[PDB]
Amino acid sequence: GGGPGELGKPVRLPKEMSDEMKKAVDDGWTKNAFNQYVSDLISVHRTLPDPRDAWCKDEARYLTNLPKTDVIICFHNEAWTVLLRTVHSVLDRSPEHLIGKIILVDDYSDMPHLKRQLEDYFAAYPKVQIIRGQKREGLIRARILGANHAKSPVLTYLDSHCECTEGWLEPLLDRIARNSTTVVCPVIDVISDETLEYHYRDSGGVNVGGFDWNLQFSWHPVPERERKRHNSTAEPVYSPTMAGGLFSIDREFFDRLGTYDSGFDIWGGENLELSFKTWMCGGTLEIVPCSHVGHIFRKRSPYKWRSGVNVLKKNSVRLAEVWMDEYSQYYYHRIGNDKGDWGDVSDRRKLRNDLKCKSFKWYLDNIYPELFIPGDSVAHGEIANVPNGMCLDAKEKSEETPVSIYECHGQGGNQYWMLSKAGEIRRDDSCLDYAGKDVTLFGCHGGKGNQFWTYRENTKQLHHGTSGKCLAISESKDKLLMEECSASLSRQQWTLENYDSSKL
Ligand SMILES: *[C@@H]1O[C@H](CO)[C@@H](O)[C@H](O)[C@H]1NC(C)=O
Repeated sequence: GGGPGELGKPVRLPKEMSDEMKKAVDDGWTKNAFNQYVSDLISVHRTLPDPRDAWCKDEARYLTNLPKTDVIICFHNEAWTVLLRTVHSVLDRSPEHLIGKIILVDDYSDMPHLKRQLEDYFAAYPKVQIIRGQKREGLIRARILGANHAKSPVLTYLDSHCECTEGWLEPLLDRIARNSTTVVCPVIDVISDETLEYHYRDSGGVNVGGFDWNLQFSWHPVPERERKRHNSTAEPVYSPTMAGGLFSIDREFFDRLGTYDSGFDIWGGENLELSFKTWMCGGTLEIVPCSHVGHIFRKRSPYKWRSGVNVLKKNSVRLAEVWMDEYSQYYYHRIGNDKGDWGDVSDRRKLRNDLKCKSFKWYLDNIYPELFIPGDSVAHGEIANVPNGMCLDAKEKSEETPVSIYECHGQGGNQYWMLSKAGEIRRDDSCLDYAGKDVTLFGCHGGKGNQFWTYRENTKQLHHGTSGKCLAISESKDKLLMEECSASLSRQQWTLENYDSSKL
C-alpha cells in the first residue's frame, strides 16, 4: 500500500484535466523542468525495488567497521516533495551508525517552502542540519560551505533530486575504508522527469566516465583493459572521470586535494578538476556497481549546453591551464585559441606542485589510454574552400544537424573538424555523412560507408567513397553540395588545416 509510484512504478496523469489541474502541472514544469505535480502525489518515503546484482548480496563482503559519512545536499528552489524524498531516502536506506549529519546547503533560495517550513519539518530529525548561504553562490561554493560544516571522516555529495536505494551506502564506504585516497561514485540510475518511474540495469551495462576535447564530461563502456581486472562485472571499476553530482570522498583527502578551484565560475567542470587531481595526486577513482542512486533525469536541455555565449570557457581554461600540461592546446584549438580572462591560477599551480602530482601525459598513458589525441589525426582545424573564404560549418548537437558553409572565422567551434585515419571527417563523436540527399552530421559508427571520405592531395578534392562524388560549394557561395568530381573546378578544392600525409 505504497501509493502512487511505489516500487518505482510510473505515475501517469489523465489525458483530460481541469483547467486548475493543467495550471498546476504547467507551473510544476516551469519551476523545475520536471513534473512536480506527479512528484507531489508520490510518497516522500516512496519504496523502490532492490536494484543490486546477486553478487552484491551473496558474494560481496564489506569491512565490519565502516567510517561515518556526512551527506551534503545543496539546493536552490528545489521542490518540497523532491528535496524531502532525497533526504528520507538517505535516512531510510542507510544504516543509522554510518550517517553523521545530513547537511542541507541552501544556496539562497527564495521559495517560502524552503524557509521556516523546512526548518520546522526537519526539527524532529537531529541528524539534519540546514545551512543558509548569505547570497547566491553556485554549486562549488555551496559544496565547500557544506564540507566546512562537516565533521565525519567521509563526505558524500548528492544532489537534491536523488533517491538512494537498498544497500547503496556500505559499498561506497567500504572502498574508502580500504584506502582513504579512493574516491567513489554510485551507479546513477534514471528517474523519469515525466512519470518519476525508476529504472535500473544489471552490472553488465555499467558505463565509466571520460571526457571529450571540448573538456565536457562523457560516458563510455568499461574498456576491455579494465574488464580483464575483475572476475565479476559487479566489482568496482576504475573510472577516468566522474559525472560529479554524486560521489563520496574521505574528508581530509578532499581538503588535501584543494577541494574545488574556487576561482571557477558557476558553469561546471569541477567534476573534471577533481577527477584529474585524484588520479595524478596519489588517489584512485571508482564507480561502484553495487551502489545505485536514482537521479531525476531532465530531458530538457539545460541552458549551459545551448547558450549563445560560451559559458563553459572560463572553467575549461583554468582546468587546462593548471592540470593538462601541453595537452591544453587541443582544447584551445576548439575555442580558436581565444582563452578570454580566466583569472588568477597561481595558487592552484602551487597546489599541484606541493602535492608532487604526476604529469597529464602520465594520466593519459595510464588512466585513460583509450582517449584519442587530436594531434595524432590526419588533419585537424578548419576545412576551407580554396578559391574563397568559406569553411565547413556545423552546429554539433549529440541528433542529426545540417552541415553547411560559412565565412571562415578562425574561432574553432562550429568550423573545427578532424580528418581521421579511417577516413572520417569528425568532431568529437559525430561524423560527416552523405547518403545521396543532403550532407549531414550524426554519430560515428566506425563502418565507413556513407561516413568515409578521402582527401585527394593532387586535386585538393574531398571525395566521398560510396557515392563517388566530391564535396563542393555552389557558385553563389552559400550552399554545400555533392557533385560530379572534376579536376580544375576551384569550387571542389579544399584545404585541411594541419594535414599530414605521414599520418595516412
Ligand atoms: C592507497 O592507494 C594509493 C593510490 O593507489 C597508493 O599509493 C597507496 O599505496 C595505497 N595505500 C595502501 C595502504 O594500500
